[PDB]
Amino acid sequence: RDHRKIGKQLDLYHMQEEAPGMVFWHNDGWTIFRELEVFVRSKLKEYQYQEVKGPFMMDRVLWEKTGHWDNYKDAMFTTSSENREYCIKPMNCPGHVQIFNQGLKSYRDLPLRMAEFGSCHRNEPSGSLHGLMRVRGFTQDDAHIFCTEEQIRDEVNGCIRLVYDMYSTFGFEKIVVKLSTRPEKRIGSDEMWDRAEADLAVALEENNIPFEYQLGEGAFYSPKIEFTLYDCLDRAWQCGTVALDFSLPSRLSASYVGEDNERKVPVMIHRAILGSMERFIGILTEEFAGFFPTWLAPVQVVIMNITDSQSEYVNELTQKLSNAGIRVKADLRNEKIGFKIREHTLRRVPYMLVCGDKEVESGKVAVRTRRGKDLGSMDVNEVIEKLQQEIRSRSLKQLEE
Amino acid sequence: RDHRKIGKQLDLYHMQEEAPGMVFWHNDGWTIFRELEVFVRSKLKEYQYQEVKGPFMMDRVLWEKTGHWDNYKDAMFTTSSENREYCIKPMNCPGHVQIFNQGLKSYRDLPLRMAEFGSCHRNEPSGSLHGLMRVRGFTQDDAHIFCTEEQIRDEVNGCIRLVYDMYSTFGFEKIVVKLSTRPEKRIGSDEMWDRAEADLAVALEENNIPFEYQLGEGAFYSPKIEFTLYDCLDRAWQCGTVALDFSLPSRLSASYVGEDNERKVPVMIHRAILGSMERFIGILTEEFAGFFPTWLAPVQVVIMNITDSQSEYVNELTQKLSNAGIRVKADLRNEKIGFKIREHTLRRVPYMLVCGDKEVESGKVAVRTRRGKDLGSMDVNEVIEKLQQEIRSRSLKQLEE
Ligand SMILES: [Zn+2]
Ligand SMILES: [Zn+2]
Repeated sequence: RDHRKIGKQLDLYHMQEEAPGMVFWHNDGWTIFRELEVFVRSKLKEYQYQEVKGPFMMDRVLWEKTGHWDNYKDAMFTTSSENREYCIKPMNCPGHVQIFNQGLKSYRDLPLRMAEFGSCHRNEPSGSLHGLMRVRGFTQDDAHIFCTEEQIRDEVNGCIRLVYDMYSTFGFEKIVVKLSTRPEKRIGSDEMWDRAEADLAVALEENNIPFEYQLGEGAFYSPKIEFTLYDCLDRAWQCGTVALDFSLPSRLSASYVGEDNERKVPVMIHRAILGSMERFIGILTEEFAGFFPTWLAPVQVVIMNITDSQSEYVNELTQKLSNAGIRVKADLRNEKIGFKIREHTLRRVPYMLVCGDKEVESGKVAVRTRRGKDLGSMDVNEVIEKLQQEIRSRSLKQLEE
Repeated sequence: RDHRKIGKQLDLYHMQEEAPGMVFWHNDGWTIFRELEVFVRSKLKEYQYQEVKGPFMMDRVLWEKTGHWDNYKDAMFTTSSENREYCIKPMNCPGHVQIFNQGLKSYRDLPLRMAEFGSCHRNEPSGSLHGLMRVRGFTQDDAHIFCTEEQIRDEVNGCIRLVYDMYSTFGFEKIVVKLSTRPEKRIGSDEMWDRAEADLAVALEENNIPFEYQLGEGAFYSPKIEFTLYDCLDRAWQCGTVALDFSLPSRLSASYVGEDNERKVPVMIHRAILGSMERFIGILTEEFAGFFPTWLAPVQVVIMNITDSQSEYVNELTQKLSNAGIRVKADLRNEKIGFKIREHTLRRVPYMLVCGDKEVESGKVAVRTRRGKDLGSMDVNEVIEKLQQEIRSRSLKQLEE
């Protein structure tokens, strides 16, 4: 159940010494990554977010103003051009404040939710790297909510709904929640931390979530709620984070015009459900042991043929299933039919369609799954509808499974 | 008509001094970018390309084995970690070969078409940076085809088909083709250079494409066909690129087992239709002067009420259209109906739905386009149905013109 072993077997990704801690996504692995984007983008529309894209490196003067430079200078990549030093972004927080700062905003623009699939780069030690779990180049499903102080409860409640909503799609139902409090090197007065810590504590209790206090483990700018999910091996994975930041928007001079026509600093809420999506794919690879659900499968259907008589019929089927929105390959190789079926069974292709002379003259197809489950002959349109339902619903279990 | 003024007016993007030549894509601009990605991915499916992803930095040693370091080392960014120098990738070619090298390849795996929306960073002088046309961080629609010598004539013909297929969607019909020959600073044998240059000219003749040679304007490793398009102002924009490479696969130790069971070095084709997608968005911005086709419009439909009586009926339509996959926004401000239409016309929204009490009872809408035309009262399901066809077909023309 090692993702590195399964990743090599299914041709999902690879890593090499020339880029330590950075992933070479192959076609099948990228399909999973992009399909996770589609699911996340589906939730961003449902929860009414904005998707933006910031630049990959910015001037060091920005990271000095946030205080990130004074704290994580060793963990950042630096580069220079025209006697100016730039940092490859390890976080999307300052980049989102820049977008919010363009054009005067009013209180009617809030709550303004801003998400991004930002690719970040942290200079982790090479000895600390392990597969997809600990990488240098990662992509966080970051988002920052700009809202007023009266809107904190409603925004955090929406974030908590999203944390459990997205985890339930993958089957993760056991979740442990912590609450990281102020550390010994922080910014912002005590009374700001007091109100921030109490805000997250109340929202956790109003959501009927039992939580423990991780004292001193919060970020230097905000206290955070940490969600830890458990896989089928009962292993704890810390993925979700929700923070309450009253300081960084002020340090970057973010302002909005309130109802009293007074300049006010907006509240910033950092949140990430999956965390590092590279790491989340590694968790899913081990959680399902390569048996990804149909909607996440790199190759959803393979249509083979027994002889060259059914070569035309398979091509007609591959075209039709593709137009229905199904990731389908056609295997017209010159091999034994038992050799083809085994290859795709090892590739964990959820469904494999076999076309003999009987299938062509009957207008049907024989279906077997990657589990050895044999479904027999089914009408072509019947199969298409069942795959469309299993993909739209993002169901975890297959047909007859 | 300058894309920077139109970009600021439509809230598409912005740039600042802290990131020279690097774009802050706002929400509406990023919607255009992603809609381009969807269109390109639709072409990748039709033309049967793979989509992969590579790391954003790699060891300087890898960039030295290709000669990329020798040619443009002043155009690269460099960063260091644990006494190892890494270069932020300005090209996606080395990353794809590393993916190709992983795993044993035979002749049966060719042609291997591998595409990527790679984020590149070139260290351009700040005096040359202009808007979106000249940037430091750009996203190319790169693709590399690994094929045998016999497959060259078909694979290059496939690229030429793709170039004219994609440009037809945007209405560009005046394409000017050049063939960049070898430069005086180059690598590879003369005999290899003549095979590649002659093959490109033959491929253009087979498609009945008039072209001129361009001496010395080719890459150090391959000759390339350069596609230049003309906008409605008759200005030449060089976007397309198809190169025939005999040099880099040999240098990066890429090989495939042939039919003779003897290892052979594959032929590489570098393909790029749109080029820099930030630059393409800028060209489209000036070509349409902000009147993006409905399939690219950040906000396709705006629904407005004449008074507070129609507030609820407007919201039902906003939800009904949103479920139909249309980018619909509701305008419920307390402003005269003429003021709303004038504002959203300046925002170049394709369609504007006005809802009076006559519309609430009849269940219909009043359609007004950004061109000042009036389409009268139409059934809501009829408006949705025709709007969907205009998007799925990526039609340049709007309704009733
Ligand atoms: Zn953040
Ligand atoms: Zn290339």
